Amino acid sequence: PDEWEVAREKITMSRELGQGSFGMVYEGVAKGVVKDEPETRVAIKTVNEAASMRERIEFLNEASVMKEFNCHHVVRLLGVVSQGQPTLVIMELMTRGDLKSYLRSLRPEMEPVLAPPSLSKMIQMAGEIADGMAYLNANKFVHRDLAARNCMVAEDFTVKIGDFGMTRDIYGGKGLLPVRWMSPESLKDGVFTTYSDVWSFGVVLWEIATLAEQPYQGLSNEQVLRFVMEGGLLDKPDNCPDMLFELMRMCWQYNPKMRPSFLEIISSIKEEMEPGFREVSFYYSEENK
Ligand SMILES: COc1cc2c(nc1OC)c(-c1cc3c(Cl)ccnc3[nH]1)cn2C
Repeated sequence: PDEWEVAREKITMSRELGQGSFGMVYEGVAKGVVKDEPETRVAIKTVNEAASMRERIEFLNEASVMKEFNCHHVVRLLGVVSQGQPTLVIMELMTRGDLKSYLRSLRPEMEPVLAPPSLSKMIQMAGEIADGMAYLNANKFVHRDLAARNCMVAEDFTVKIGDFGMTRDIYGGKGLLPVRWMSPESLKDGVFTTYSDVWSFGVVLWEIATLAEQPYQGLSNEQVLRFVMEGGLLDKPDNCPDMLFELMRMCWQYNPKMRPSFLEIISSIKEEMEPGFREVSFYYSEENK
């Protein structure tokens, strides 16, 4: 505890956003949580009164992890409020919701105001996710669960990595395993490396290219388990840019050592990102330069 903690009176909840894992996430304003900013619009993660514990510790610790992180492409944590009423945490507001939800919305099936992404807007999207992964791995971190559902999208369309439920250190489990996003080795030996995160990135890229469709439709997790351990692979989406699919296949090399690194992935596309990347991105930063 200590330090990150901030006054409960400095956080006022405006309206509700949506039910979250632990509790209904809200949107509000925080007093003095950002330099040069009197007030800041934020997202309030709360927990239900139900789990008076045996989880409230789990909650605050997932946020404790975020403390270590500080990147443009990784949702920023702007304070926690442990000791007190509803144990909550406040962080950088991502008005547009998770990438999976945002992508689902672009599909015509649910008629609009935004057209599907463009091969360009997809690279920018891939590259942003990758920068954040590149940074996470750089600080000796593994996500273990990288998927569209755990990426947030900001009003200005910036995509960042905003969920660290399974994110542990390179060094029970109430809930299903992200079978469909898991590498072969992860599925086989319970192994998790930066390399597996990459394998998952690939799946994320597939999600983008199919607008967050279900990976391996028809197959059950078990079947996926098998299928993938035998070298199985998802097909090339309909109308997928040759470029994008190539990047997928690269992330799915069976051999964990043959797959590219996040830094490597960024470099293969840096020439196609949007100008402003060169500044804000961790990649071109001096903390890796
Ligand atoms: C109704 O469903 C939802 C709609 C949402 C959000 N969440 C929902 O469900 C949880 C968020 C959102 C969640 C969140 C978090 Cl956890 C941390 C930081 N920023 C965040 N923004 C924005 N919209 C529009």
